[PDB]
Amino acid sequence: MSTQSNRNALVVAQLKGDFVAFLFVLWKALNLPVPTKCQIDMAKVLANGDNKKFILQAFRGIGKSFITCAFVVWSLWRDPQLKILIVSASKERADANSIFIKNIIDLLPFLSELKPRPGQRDSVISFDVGPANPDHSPSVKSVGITGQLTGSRADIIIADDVEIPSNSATMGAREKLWTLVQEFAALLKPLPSSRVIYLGTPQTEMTLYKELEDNRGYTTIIWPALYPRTREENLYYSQRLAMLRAEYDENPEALAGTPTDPVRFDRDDLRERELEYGKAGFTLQFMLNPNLSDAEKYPLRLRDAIVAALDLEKAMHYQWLPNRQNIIEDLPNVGLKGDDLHTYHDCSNNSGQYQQKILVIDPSGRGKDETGYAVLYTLNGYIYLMEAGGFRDGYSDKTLELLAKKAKQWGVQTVVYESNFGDGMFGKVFSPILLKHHNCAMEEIRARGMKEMRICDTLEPVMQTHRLVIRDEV
Amino acid sequence: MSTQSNRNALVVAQLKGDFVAFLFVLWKALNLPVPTKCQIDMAKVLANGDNKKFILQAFRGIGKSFITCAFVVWSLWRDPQLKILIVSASKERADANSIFIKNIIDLLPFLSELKPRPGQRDSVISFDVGPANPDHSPSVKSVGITGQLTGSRADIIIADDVEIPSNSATMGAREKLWTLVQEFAALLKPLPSSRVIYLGTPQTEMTLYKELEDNRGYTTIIWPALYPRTREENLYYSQRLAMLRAEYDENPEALAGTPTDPVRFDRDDLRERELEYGKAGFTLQFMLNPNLSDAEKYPLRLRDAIVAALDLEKAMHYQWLPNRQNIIEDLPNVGLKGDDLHTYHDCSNNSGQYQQKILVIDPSGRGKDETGYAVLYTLNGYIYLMEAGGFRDGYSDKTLELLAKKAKQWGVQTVVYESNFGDGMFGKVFSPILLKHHNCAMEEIRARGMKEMRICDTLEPVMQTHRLVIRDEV
Repeated sequence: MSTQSNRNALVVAQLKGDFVAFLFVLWKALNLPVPTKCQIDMAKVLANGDNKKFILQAFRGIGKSFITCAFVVWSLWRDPQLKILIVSASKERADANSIFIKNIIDLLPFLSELKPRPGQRDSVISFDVGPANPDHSPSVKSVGITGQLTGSRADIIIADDVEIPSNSATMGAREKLWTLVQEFAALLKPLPSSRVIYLGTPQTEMTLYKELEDNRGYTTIIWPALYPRTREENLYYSQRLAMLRAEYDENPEALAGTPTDPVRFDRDDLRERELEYGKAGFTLQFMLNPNLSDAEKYPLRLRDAIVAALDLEKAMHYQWLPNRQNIIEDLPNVGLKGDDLHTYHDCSNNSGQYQQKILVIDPSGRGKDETGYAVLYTLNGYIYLMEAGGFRDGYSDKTLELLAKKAKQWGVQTVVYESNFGDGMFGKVFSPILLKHHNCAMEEIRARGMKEMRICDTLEPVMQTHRLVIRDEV
Repeated sequence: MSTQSNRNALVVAQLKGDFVAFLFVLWKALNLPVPTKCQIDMAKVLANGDNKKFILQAFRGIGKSFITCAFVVWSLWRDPQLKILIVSASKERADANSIFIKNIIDLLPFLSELKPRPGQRDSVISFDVGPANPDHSPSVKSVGITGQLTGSRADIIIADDVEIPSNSATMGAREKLWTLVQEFAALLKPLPSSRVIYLGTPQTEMTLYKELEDNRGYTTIIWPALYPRTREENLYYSQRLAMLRAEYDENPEALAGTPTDPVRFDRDDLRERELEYGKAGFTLQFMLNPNLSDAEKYPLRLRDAIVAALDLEKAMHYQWLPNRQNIIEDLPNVGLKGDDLHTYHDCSNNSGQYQQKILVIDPSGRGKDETGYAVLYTLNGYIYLMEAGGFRDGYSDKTLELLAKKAKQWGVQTVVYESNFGDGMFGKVFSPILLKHHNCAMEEIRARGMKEMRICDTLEPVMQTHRLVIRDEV
């Protein structure tokens, strides 16, 4: 039984965390820690099974340390007779983190508890020093670069409040070899958990903004905000209000302090994917649309190559079809179809086709959503309209498969580049207005309350398509 | 037992040499010869398992004969009922060599000792004459060309003090057929050990300089110097000083005599790979580098092909990125990145990429060292930055595999040619200054004490790449 249970905890962190990690209460004695949805999400994200490198952009006044401690415990307690854990922090701050990890360890049952060799010996700063084997060492990040290089067979690095470590660039550079091509690859094959976990609240457009952006440009992990603490979701009268805790917290303080403390927003910038510095320069071309939702910016020309992207409307929002002049070095948007009048799942393929045909048999890349897959078939070369210029990443998927997060991520990342470096020129008014509100929805981007992102999202498909080798001359 | 031990000695020369080769001392009787690290290295290098043709550039006052004798013994004693051994030498000198080989043979136990048919009979100059079968014949090299041609079923040729044999060109030409395409190939298949071993101290830029250079241009074998005699490493007070033996030896004589006797340096030349005759003509273009370590000599031009080589810094030294204009018949160096500020294993790939992209999507050949393999991945077409112009010799190795000595050897050899024949033009000041000190580190080249070779070593990658067929139009 013991072997099965130990192994169970070993590869199911959530179960281990919910069952064995305790706090010792004064009224109820040793009780189970009541994990929160954000903490549970964070535990899953930090595991050998999933990735290796994780970065959290969290707000302040979230009991993050409670989870970080449970993870670090779980790591050392279930390591394959191996592994050194070190943290980078300017304080005593890293000592506080390991204290909590020790608070977790000390409450474990015998069978899950490895024997303790060292434990804050000499009033440090360290547990399980020397072979035993796993260890956790609290370190100042200000010293290390020294801490990173000096470590012998490092397995995990946790970096507390990474955004508030001054002169981090050298310490960060020291980290690169430890993770990036890389003893990390070699240790991961051995099943060496560890790994790099960074968690902290933002601090302007410093080094961390670069870390978060590079991560978010590729993935959408991870960020929780004041709302993650569900106790705040109930007012003084003990009724759910999703509203007053925020009002009360805004008062007895400041709005500038509330974004600083409970929002994890970066200072010197809005959320928007496209910088306002660029959204201000963007001019449009006003045009009167057809009976359908077509806006013609520049008419089709013979011997010009066009590309079309289509983000169909599942139900809420609109169908968005951009047509982009691909001929020259600078891609211009020459025509857009924007409509929510399509009550029929059914008459769009023909309507879209005449614009695709109008633009020199324009190849089209359709977002494969419920309606998408759909419209795919009707305008397929084989399905109904026999249109031979429908782009597909596979034969099962007659367009852009939206499975796996990455396509949208890099599609947004390439979007940003294309629009900002002025490789792609947008003419549609409603286009740029959607960009105005297509901002951070950590860990991705979306349209804020009461706005649509249909136009922007179908340009995201173009952005993703932009990366593709086949696109390098459709 | 005897069969196993005999066979053991047969294919483990070091073991045979350490266990059975003796000297007979006056105070301790028959004792084992105490092999030295240089002698051990030399024994390994002369074996059927390894090569066939070996050349040693040794200093004088090294007991080389002690090893040469042990090898020649081992050859004849463990030949497959075969093999004639002859040496080329102007003396009685070759007679002295075989005397020592006889001194080794005579001390062997019965089971390792083959029966002696002839043994200095008629006051020669020969042992084991006629079928028996193996034999060793002391010969003057001055006569042979006669000695080489006249031999019947020669198996090994050892050439004593090859650098001091006058009118060797004819004797050398006689040797060519015996080794080079070649009865040697045919005898090696039979398991015929032998083979050609040349050992001697240098004597200016004669025929031997050509032999050593041709060998060193391809391989890095073999050379030991006064320091190989570890007794010299301890002073009068019997304390290790790695310093005074050399001082004492420089005194009671001359510095010109010490390079002549204990250094194995060639007279009419410095160590440098590039001749000073060429290093004097080399002009540079002074430029102010970027925030990074980029020096731009000539800006990128449309429709010009560029090549980039990158030797990453493991820890000590610098990261070196040359960019070479490959368009014309004469390759010019148009830009160099030289930095040791990269504390991050981690931000280099992006920085390098912008220069590669700046130079018309410049393909790059990265040295696969710990950091290399690394930077490889991040700028890989698949790994992180998705750069599609990263040269690789394999799919596992995303650049220049530094395994096996040969790449560096021929890379240096091609370097030398490119720079001297003026096919490659170097503009960087620090480039040519590194060449100034990139000299003989037998059997290769490196940077002498307190100098860097990062810039030169990354040009070596270009030189090796220069040979590659794929390079003949990247």
